Amino acid sequence: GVDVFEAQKNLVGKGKYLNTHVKAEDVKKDVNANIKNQFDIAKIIAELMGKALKEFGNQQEGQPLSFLKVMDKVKEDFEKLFNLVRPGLGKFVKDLIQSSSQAENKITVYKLIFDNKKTILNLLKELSIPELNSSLGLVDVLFDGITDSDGLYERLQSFKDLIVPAVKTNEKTAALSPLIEELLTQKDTYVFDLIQKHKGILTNLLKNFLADFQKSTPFMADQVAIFTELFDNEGAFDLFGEADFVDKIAELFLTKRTVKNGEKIETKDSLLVTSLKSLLGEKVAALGDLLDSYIFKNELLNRSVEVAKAEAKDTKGATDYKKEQAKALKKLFKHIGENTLSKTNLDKITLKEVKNTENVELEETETTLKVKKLDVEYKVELGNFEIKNGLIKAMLEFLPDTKDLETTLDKLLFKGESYKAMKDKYIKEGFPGYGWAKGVVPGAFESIENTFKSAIDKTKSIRDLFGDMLFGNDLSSVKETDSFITLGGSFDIKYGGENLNVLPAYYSLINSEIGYQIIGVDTTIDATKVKVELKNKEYKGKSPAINGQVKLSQSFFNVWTNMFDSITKQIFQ
Amino acid sequence: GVDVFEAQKNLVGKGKYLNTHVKAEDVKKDVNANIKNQFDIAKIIAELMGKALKEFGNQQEGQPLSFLKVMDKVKEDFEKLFNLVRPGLGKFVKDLIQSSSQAENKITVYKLIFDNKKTILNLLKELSIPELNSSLGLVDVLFDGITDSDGLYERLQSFKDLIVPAVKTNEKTAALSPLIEELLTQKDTYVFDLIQKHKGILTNLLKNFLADFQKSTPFMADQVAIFTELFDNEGAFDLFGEADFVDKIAELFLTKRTVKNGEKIETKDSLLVTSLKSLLGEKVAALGDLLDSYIFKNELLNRSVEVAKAEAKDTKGATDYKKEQAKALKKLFKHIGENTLSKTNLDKITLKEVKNTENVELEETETTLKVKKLDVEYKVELGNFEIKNGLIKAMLEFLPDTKDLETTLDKLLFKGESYKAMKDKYIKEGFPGYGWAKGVVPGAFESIENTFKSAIDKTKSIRDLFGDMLFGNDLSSVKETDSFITLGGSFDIKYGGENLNVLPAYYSLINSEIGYQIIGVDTTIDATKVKVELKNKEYKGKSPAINGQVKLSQSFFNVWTNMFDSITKQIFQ
Repeated sequence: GVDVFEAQKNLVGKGKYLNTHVKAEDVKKDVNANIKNQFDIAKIIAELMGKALKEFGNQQEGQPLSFLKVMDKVKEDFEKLFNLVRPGLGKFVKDLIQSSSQAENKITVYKLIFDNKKTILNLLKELSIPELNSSLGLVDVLFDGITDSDGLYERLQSFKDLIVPAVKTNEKTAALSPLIEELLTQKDTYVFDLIQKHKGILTNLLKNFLADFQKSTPFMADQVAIFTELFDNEGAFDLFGEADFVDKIAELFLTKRTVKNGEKIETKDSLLVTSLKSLLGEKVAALGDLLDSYIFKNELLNRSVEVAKAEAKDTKGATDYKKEQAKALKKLFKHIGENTLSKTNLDKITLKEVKNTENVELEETETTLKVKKLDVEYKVELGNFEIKNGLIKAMLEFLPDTKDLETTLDKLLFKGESYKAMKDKYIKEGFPGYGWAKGVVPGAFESIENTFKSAIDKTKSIRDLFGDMLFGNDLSSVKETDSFITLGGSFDIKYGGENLNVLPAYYSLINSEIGYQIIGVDTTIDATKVKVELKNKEYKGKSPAINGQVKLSQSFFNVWTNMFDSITKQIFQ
Repeated sequence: GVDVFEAQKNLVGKGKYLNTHVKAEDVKKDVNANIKNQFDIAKIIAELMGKALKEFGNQQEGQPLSFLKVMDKVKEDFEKLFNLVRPGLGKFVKDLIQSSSQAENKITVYKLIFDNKKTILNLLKELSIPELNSSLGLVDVLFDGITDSDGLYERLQSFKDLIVPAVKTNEKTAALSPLIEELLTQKDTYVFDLIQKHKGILTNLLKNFLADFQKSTPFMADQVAIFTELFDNEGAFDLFGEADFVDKIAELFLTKRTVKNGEKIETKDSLLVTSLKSLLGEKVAALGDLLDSYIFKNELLNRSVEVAKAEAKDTKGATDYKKEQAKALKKLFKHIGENTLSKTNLDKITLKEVKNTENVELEETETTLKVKKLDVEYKVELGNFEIKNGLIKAMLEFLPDTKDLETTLDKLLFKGESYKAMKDKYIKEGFPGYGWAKGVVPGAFESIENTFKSAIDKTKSIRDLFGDMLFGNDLSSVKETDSFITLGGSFDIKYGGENLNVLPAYYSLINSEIGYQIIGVDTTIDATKVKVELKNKEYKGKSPAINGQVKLSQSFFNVWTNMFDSITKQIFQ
């Protein structure tokens, strides 16, 4: 055949395939449907985590709820999602997430495969590896003369005597040999049961794929790093089985790791802490110690495995941080599910067409196909997307509630590396103009510290300080139903261009299904005309943590408000 | 004759004049008497200001007491002083200070001159000007055949017909012509009456002499500068007449000057302020503003002439600062007279001989005369020279008692030239490590100033602050009878040398009286073994001016104590 560019010699032209098979009305409708489907899949994704998250959060303590038992409660949504990402991929995913022991209605792997065979063929042809096509040449021969999944199972059992030696002899699939084994051994195979049962091999391939992606995608290196750290444990595949997702995600992502056997590497911390260390590498330094005392040393984010049964050995209520952290995660899931990403809250985000009338004329001249003038604009109206108090109040509750705020703030402000140097320099000499007054100095940098220390309320923790910084008013006096951040207005999408080339777009492997791509589309996301307003822009607190004549919680809140306005002016629109 | 060095050819030698007229016992006794007489004249000077100062201070308000009416009350002391500075100069000064209208027993100029004619001859021969000897050639002829002052007056009247044309024709004495005029016109001439009556001419010669001394003595330029500024006014000679010294010294030394007539130069300030400006030129800069608000702008040191009758025009009690300042000066004189430089307090300073036994052998060999081995040592035992509270408490009372201490200290500390620059720099950017927290800065350098300002007691003035800095305890609770500084121990004087040349020493002019001088005497003043102790080395105050958690009056007091110890370790012994 013709690889990628000898194809674009007999496929486009004056009256050749692409030009005569792509119409101006077709181009216009597909361009509009591109934005429409992107918005629709974004909305379905947002509601999906917000329909499953509500079930996660509302689950009672001590009652396990797996990652897949909740998948059924949103199964249709997945279908919708995946019937909008790719036409025809609606039954496959809805069947896939029902192919597990935790699903309400089990369906076998053979039922999963025979029904949506064409969709599986497209997905396999979309894989980046060429060699898979060698295994794809017998799929049509495999599915010939088959009317039900039972016949497919029988024919695969007949062909096993040739399939399994080829799999074993291939070094790439040599480790895979057990998998396909029971794919021909039991008629009641389930994809997710296999995934949770073949933990080691699947983790090995996942680690290799993630390492390859890291070597290929340095820009998202943090996400691949956290994924690899997650999948370094075989038990990380217990999510796709009979487990508790609201607990497994806590013991995988918010729990210290000891994945080694030499002497001890238990100091590996948690996944979230390592991700914060990577993402806050050197952006902030002085407050990093704060992160060391409140973010890197909290049992709700760093559960400190094997240390709970070290000094107590009696299981106190506070000692067991595996359920308090699970409760905090469940509360966060509750709020993100039914208060932020709910159907009602997501309903006030409307993608309205603006012009959608101009005809996208196509000009053909020899081996070319260009769009005369593409100009479509869609207004995404954010309505009033009330991010209520609780999306960030739950994250505040993740922070420890230890009342020891004086010592931590003293260490952060005064017992630092820069303030101490200035202290010493002013003690030995200094105070310009005065000079001879050196005994005054250890009476000057002592009340300067003393008033700051005495301002800090003895009964307020870092939760209260962060509530003053963000909410303004005190946490106990801040209503969870109020909106912390409200998104209003609308932002424009301005797909545009002149003389834009239209060229054939193929799948990853050899396939008879082809699309077309318009290259060089100026996709201007004019994010202006949106207002990300802090509803609590004034300090309403009555018992500030650092109140007094040296009120810093109010100053910190004003700093937060100003920095939020700056972020919404530069990072946003 | 032989000028200075051809004289030291026939005056010293083997058996020549100086060698055969100066004995080893004579050298020893004169060397011992040098230290003894220096100590004695120092003690008599100290008691003199301390016997006259007591009379100055104890004088009631509104009763004038001239500089010379008190001179009589100590007249004998002057004689003692001046009979120890130079033998025979005992009757002359005691007669001189009685030759005024303010003296209790008036004596004429002729009585002053004929009696101690020889002493006047020595003093005139001690004047630096050579030409005076031309007028000294007729003194012996003038005093021939005279038995009383009446005969001297008659002979000067006879010789006036030749004396006064010579005085008039001489340009140097041309301005002097009126003076000698009444020196032959009235038989009841008084030296100090003439001095106070011939103000202009005497001020002119004094100004010329002081300018010459300034051109000759740059090291004591400040003293000559204040003297010239003092004598720039003719009325400055009103001290030697019918006036009030405790008031005249206040209106000459602690009063603004307006000595000009062009438009106005009243901003010339006082003599003490100008002397402080010269002596505190650039040693202290930041606290100079303090001196601007409390030392340069106080009516007790800068009386602000012609401004009292400018805005009030009703003579309020506080407005008339000419008697409040006079009262403060009288209180200081009272304390220095009968508490610090009293006879009882000065009695505990003993000059004791240590060895005073070694013979000062003299070796003569050709034109030389050397001391074989001079070694005398005298111990000055300071006893307990209690400088009581009041030598410095009165000077504290000279400072204004305005309760406005907050504004002045705020200007000195915060509203300065260096703190404001740091303020601006930290406001625009800064706070290293933080960076993004710029709104916190106008909440940081606001309590830093606020606590310092709030510490300052509203009812305490600079007098109280200086009392805390120096005395420790509050001024109202500090007893004036207690000793601020006590001098104890003793210091040694170690006149020494080997092979020290002894050569003739002559007067300023041609004279028949000659002394001898030993050159190169190592006069080691070993000031060690003395203890200048602050009796109040601990803060006993109960109402400090800057009390609180930012106690600065206590810190200032500790700084003062440490700096006093440093001064007594380096400036002292």
